[PDB]
Amino acid sequence: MREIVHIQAGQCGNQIGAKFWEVISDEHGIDPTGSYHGDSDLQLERINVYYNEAAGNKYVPRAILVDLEPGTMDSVRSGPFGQIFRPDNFVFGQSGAGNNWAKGHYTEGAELVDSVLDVVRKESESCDCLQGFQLTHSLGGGTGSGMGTLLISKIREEYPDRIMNTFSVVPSPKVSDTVVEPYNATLSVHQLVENTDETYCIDNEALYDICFRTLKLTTPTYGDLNHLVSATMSGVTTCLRFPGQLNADLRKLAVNMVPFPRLHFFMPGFAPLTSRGSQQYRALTVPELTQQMFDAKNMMAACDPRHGRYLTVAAVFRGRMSMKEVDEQMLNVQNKNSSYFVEWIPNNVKTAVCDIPPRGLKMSATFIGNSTAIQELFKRISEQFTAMFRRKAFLHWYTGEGMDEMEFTEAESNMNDLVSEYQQYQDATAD
Amino acid sequence: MREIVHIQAGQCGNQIGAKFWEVISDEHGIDPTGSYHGDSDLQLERINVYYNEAAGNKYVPRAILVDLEPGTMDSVRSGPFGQIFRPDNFVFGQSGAGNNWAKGHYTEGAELVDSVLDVVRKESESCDCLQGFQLTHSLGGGTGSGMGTLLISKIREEYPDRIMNTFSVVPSPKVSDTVVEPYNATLSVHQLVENTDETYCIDNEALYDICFRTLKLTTPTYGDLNHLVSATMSGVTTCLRFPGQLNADLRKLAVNMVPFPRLHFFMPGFAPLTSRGSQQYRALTVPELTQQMFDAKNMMAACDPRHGRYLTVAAVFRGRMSMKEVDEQMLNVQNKNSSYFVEWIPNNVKTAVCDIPPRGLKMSATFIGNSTAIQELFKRISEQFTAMFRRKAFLHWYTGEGMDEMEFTEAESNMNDLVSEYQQYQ
Amino acid sequence: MREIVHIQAGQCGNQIGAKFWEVISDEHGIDPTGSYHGDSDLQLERINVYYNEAAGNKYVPRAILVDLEPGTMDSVRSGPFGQIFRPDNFVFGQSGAGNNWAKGHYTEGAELVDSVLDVVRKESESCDCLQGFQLTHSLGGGTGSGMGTLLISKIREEYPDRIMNTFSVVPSPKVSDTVVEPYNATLSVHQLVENTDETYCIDNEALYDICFRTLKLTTPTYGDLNHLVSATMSGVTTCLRFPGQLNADLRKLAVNMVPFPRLHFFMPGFAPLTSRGSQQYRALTVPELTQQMFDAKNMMAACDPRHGRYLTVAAVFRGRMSMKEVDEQMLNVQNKNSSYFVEWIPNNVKTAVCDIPPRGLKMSATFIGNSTAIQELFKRISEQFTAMFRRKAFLHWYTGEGMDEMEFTEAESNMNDLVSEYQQYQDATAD
Amino acid sequence: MREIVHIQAGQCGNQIGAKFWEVISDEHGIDPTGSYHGDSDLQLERINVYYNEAAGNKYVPRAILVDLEPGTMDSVRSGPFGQIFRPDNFVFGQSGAGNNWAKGHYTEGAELVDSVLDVVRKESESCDCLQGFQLTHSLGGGTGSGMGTLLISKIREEYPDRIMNTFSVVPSPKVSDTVVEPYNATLSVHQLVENTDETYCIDNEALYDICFRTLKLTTPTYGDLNHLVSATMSGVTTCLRFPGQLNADLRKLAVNMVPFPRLHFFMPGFAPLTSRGSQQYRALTVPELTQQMFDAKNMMAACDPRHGRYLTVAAVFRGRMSMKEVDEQMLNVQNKNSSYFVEWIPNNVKTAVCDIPPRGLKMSATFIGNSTAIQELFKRISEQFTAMFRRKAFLHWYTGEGMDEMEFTEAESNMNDLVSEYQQYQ
Ligand SMILES: Nc1nc2c(ncn2[C@@H]2O[C@H](COP(=O)(O)OP(=O)(O)O)[C@@H](O)[C@H]2O)c(=O)[nH]1
Ligand SMILES: Nc1nc2c(ncn2[C@@H]2O[C@H](COP(=O)(O)OP(=O)(O)O)[C@@H](O)[C@H]2O)c(=O)[nH]1
Ligand SMILES: Nc1nc2c(ncn2[C@@H]2O[C@H](COP(=O)(O)OP(=O)(O)O)[C@@H](O)[C@H]2O)c(=O)[nH]1
Ligand SMILES: Nc1nc2c(ncn2[C@@H]2O[C@H](COP(=O)(O)OP(=O)(O)O)[C@@H](O)[C@H]2O)c(=O)[nH]1
Repeated sequence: MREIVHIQAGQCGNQIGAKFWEVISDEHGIDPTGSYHGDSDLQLERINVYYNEAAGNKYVPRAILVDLEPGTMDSVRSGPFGQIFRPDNFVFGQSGAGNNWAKGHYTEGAELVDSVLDVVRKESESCDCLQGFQLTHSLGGGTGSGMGTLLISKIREEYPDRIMNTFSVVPSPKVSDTVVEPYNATLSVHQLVENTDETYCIDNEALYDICFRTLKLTTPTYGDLNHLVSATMSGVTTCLRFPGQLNADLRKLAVNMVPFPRLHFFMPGFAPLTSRGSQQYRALTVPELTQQMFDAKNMMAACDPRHGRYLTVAAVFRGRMSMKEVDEQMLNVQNKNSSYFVEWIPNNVKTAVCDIPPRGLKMSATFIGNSTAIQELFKRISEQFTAMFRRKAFLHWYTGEGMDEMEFTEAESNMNDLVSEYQQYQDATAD
Repeated sequence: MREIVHIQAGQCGNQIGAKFWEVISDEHGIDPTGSYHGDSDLQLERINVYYNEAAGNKYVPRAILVDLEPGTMDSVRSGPFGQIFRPDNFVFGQSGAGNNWAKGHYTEGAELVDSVLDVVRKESESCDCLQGFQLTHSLGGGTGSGMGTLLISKIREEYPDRIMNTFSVVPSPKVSDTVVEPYNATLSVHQLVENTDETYCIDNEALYDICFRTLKLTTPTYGDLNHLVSATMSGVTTCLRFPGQLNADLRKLAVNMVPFPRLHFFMPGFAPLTSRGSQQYRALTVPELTQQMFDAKNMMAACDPRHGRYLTVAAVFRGRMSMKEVDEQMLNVQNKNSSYFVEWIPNNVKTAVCDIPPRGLKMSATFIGNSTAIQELFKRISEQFTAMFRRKAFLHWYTGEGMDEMEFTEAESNMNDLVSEYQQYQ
Repeated sequence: MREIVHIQAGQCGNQIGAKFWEVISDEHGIDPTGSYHGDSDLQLERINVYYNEAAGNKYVPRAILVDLEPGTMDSVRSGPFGQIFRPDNFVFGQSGAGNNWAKGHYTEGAELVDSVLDVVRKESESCDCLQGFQLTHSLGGGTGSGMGTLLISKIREEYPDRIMNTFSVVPSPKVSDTVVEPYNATLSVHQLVENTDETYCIDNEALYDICFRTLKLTTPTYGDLNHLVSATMSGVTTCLRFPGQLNADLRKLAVNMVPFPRLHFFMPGFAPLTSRGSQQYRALTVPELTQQMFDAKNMMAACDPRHGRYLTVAAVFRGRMSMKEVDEQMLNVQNKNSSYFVEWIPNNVKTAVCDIPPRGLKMSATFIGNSTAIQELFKRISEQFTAMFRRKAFLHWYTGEGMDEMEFTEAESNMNDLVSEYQQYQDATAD
Repeated sequence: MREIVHIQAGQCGNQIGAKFWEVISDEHGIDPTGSYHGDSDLQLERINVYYNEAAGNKYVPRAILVDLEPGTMDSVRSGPFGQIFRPDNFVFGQSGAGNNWAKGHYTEGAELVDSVLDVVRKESESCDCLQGFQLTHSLGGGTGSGMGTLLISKIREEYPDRIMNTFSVVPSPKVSDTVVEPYNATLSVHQLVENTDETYCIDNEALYDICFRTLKLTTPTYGDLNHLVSATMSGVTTCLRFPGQLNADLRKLAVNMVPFPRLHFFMPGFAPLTSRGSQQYRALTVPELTQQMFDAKNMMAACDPRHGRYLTVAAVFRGRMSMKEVDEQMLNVQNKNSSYFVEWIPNNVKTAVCDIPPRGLKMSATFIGNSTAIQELFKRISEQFTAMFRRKAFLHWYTGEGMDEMEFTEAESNMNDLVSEYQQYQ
């Protein structure tokens, strides 16, 4: 019924989406060949949310892979679960963006966007009732940032009422993996704040902090980070696929989480997360899930939520639970820690409970927080962008692709307006 | 997907290119006869980046050999891996350069550049998507400097949007191997600063220092210096050939590394480098690679980076690693040694991680630093150029080949303007 | 219901706490793997006093281990019962205090106290009804003294009405194991007298005297001393865990034992204690327990109670007993030896009787005496501190950590005030 | 957790350090090749205190060798356990010290200290938590005295809060091995009393007395004196490596032992020491260890402690023991011999008990005494220094290297002030 078109863009985003499809196919009992070998009847009851049936009991993921270089495409094709994707959906150029937003947004992505949109339209025509779109990409890259923003603009133009969800990997506060990361991030945010319904802020540095501090991993690979991001992704759209005591689709989350049209950048989280050894010392109760969810050191975005206030909070639980216990924990958190929630919104937390827990767990819960502490991320990116743009650092690389400097000025102005709005709404007396 | 055309010009350029192709053929399992005898599918998955497939299960390096004298080409053709190149790509004249930039750029190189460009265009037509070119040459000689700068100008005119990379051997601060090195070096920089995308500064003085202090080599010949240079060359383009956790090809490296169009002169480095005796006493960890990379005594350019400040830094790692450990080491380096980085650029270091280590190593990492300390090289070259030009020393050898004093004055002015810019951003 | 948070600090204190948890797990039938393999139903009826259940019938001790050096932590992890502790509760630095109170209290312990308090808050949130806290440490050391006093101050600030009990190892009268023991002891007492509800004075020298004189041990190890201290610890909180004819929790003992807010330093004791051979010559009757309890040579604090008067006395018995016999013995002791009890307090002895004796015994009894003879300990420590401070002996080691000399003066003044108070209340005519 | 960097400077320092590393490698089961062949998990549980793990199941001692002459280093490298050190840590010059403090401190040591400090910082960066440094050197020579004092000053400036321990061989009261021992000794104490945390006074005279009277050795070479010194060195830091009933690391030892910042010169001792013949006639009990420890004829410093009074006393025991027996013996010693302890410090002796005895022994104990009787050493050194300086004997050899008479006067004044303090507290 309610179907989601997943779009992969860039190395940082498509590389996640591969792990995401691994996890999703594991949840629904679909082996790396597309054949169904599950046990529970509920696995195929809502299988069409992500999977088209391919006339012979093979299920094909409704996914579209976009990049400007075929290397990541070959890597995805050769790896595990690379044989379930439809070969027609691997749309890729030959040049590559080179971490240049202007390039990937105006020349190479502009040449490839027509084929990408043809594939998107073909996937949307095959649907029963299109719920929305799902994009995975990074903000500080090339293909990812520019190509994803271009695709979001195009699709928002074509489908104005569908849901546009993006899981964006944001720049890290300490270590940057791209020398021009501020420009790409600022331009990508300027494009995102105008077209997306909700966007999730994944920060790699926070993911390494979680892997070392909580999971006690000494050698964490990108498999683990992509697995955490994919667990978040699966927890988001769980209510669309399995029944539960309280259902909450993407639109319900968007309504309950976005108070004003521009404040839609969320801090995702996940629980439970334990090391391999500490499993035998932790009982799994709803209070434990609640304690780990509302934890600053558990956020996947490198922004301390204790430095701001929560506008809205989504808490999607999974597994057999008591509604009284979940409601009790939410209310106790709101009452005991009232100094961290926005005053002019009563009942800040949205609650959803599903019946089917993730693979191997008795129960879990996905945290989605809309906190004003994301102004830290935005202000840091704005200050770095100003420091680099004042000297025109590497500005010629973007002006040589036909991009205007006034466009950079407008993007900086929009970023600062978003920062000022986030600051305006926190610490605003409800009187 | 992406393909590279390699052009090697000069005696030094041909030697470094022969060693480079030996190393590259070893990485992809291509024996000296062109046959493939590897053991991993990744070796053939992206082999077309450097190799054209001549039907018959044989691969031919997409390399073009340029020289004004046939001796170096004969030595290259007769040696090991000399039978792997295409015989049509040995484009050489008969006159010789004579370590004269004027000669090699206006008379002999001008007579040979038409055939060289014919070969270049033929090689370019056989690609699916041309990524860019690489020029291996030295700035001290006649064929290298003049011929390579002429070829760079011609190709930049023909291909204005492709990546132009050059691996230039720069004059040494202690002992020159050519009496007229300042003239050739200045006249070559006058073209390189205008036509190239990124230039890697390699100095034989720093290579001898590495081979002696670090590798503990009693008798290092050029077979080892060229091997170090080839290790750098292979580490630069490892993201175009093998998969990894975080990719960064030539275009993205040039984007992250060059803040302003004229400041594109880099200091390459490599780690790990250990002697055979000290090999059993050193644990190979990512912090060790990070410590050896950002080391002044490990730079392949004879310029102390501690006398300047880093604009941008590239750190391409190879082998199974953790993203978190690499990022933590980069952040520790940026924080603890913040006084050597320009304050107007946050997060100077841009990293990349490949999943395939070099042959025989568990892991390694190539350092590419764009430091303002490179202004010392240009200041020394400009001082020597002025000292020689104020007395017209060896000047008739260049004015008798078609040049004039106005061109030398313009080259000196461009060199000094580059110096002034590098000092301005420090 | 009533739960206790045990906190281990320092080598001298954590080293006890290991033996304490061995004994407690033996009493409740919990093997070194956390599994329950007891016999009596009463062992699990009040198991939550010390143990959190870990979702699978494994019980985890509600203990927190604190030190400034990981050596003792590794020793505890590797030894027996080291696998029942939760790995998240091993909070340790890297430097070490070096028997410097100023260091461990102001720099290293100050750096570690935030993590320690986070663990403490997490343990307190999981409780049903927090009764109080329990600290085991030494006064003449580094991590022990300074770190424990800092933790006591922090927790007293956060939880002002909970019970703060500390089992402190005090300096010995003859042999000192630390050259700077007077300074650490004086500063630790200055901090303790202001925040703790009751503190027990364990002296090693008295423990060797008991081991040689009474137990007839020729080669007593710290296993035996820690075992005696742990037997005392278990006898203190027995009424909170097993039923009895007279129940007396920690708060009842604190009320009946501390007449004035500053006089809360107790002299613990234990009975019966016999050698291996003399067991066949001693009948175990309540009069025998009473005779051994009120014995100066049986005190675990190296202070002769015959040199002072008893303000209050606690006598917690264990095992099947006649109430008439216990009351008769208490009354006979008060009447025949009236010259050793404070005149202005009638009925100096508090009586508590539990039904379950310790492991292997038919019955026992724990002595807790609040005698004015502890002024001997305090006056000796004050005189040694004065003798060392007059010459500024090793004072630079503490002033180099940012500590003020006026703070030493204040600590000495408070110590002397405590001595003067103890002397004021004894030999004070009740007329 | 805690880690130590060992620095050995001079011929005497290098010999003692080689023997020390032999003993330490024997304790942790590390064979001369670096491979681990122990039989107890406790050997590897805290092996990182002295050993860096070079990946490959090999351990490398965290030791730095310093000398101004390559002969001693060649002898160390060629001998047994010479292959266990890292080859990069042999930092040596070519000139030689010549038993001249001025030379080794201002010219040759000054030329070498930059490389030595580079190695020191490299070793320090590889630790989790640096506990402190140990310097093994002699006060009579040129490399030892001058180079070690220079290194101590440099490191104290770089690391102001780490534990600086030195194991100094002091001049003998009967026969000097260098004609200018007073000058070097005074100029070295002038730095040691200012920059170190604790200094252990070892005298070869007392070591010969021990080897003859106690061990009944007819022909004791330095292979035995260095073994005694190494036994002391290993007993000092045994609480950092093996668990025990009562721990006391370097920081707590320095806290308990040094009452005033300048009185940090200790008299090390060791027990049990028995000949092979008398071994079958002596029962090994804790009272026997206590009796042999507090014995004037057992002190490794040639100063009779019965002529002074003890400020503080450290007694680190090793092996399975009873806390009560050790405490009773300490109390008996303090009570029966109360006239040798300062009355203004109660409970002078601070003890520590480790659960692992030395190799081959059931139990042992290391004595560390801070006695005011050490003023005899400084009085003798000051008398000899004054007698030589009043006539400018051998003075030109030090003034021709950059020193002046003002510096000698200041060193003499500092020595005499230390003497005056030690007498003041007696
Ligand atoms: N979490 C995660 N982040 C990644 C991964 N690969 C790359 N990144 C991040 O993405 C950024 C690089 O952008 P990238 O997407 O590779 O450039 P693009 O391909 O041109 O869009 C860096 O900051 C990396 O930290 C991955 O597999 N997982
Ligand atoms: N790294 C390296 N440098 C070389 C080699 N051969 C020559 N050079 C350097 O290049 C300079 C000589 O220029 P060269 O290229 O031989 O003159 P050309 O033939 O006219 O280009 C000298 O300064 C040499 O130090 C080589 O094989 N490797
Ligand atoms: N009863 C007992 N006392 C101990 C034990 N270990 C150390 N002590 C005493 O504690 C004092 C040393 O203080 P310590 O706690 O080790 O120093 P810290 O670790 O810095 O706090 C000495 O007086 C010892 O007698 C033990 O296991 N049992
Ligand atoms: N214990 C010990 N003392 C030594 C050894 N070698 C030399 N000494 C003493 O050290 C003094 C010589 O100083 P030395 O260190 O050799 O001079 P340096 O090389 O300039 O530091 C003499 O008084 C010797 O008695 C040794 O192996 N062990």
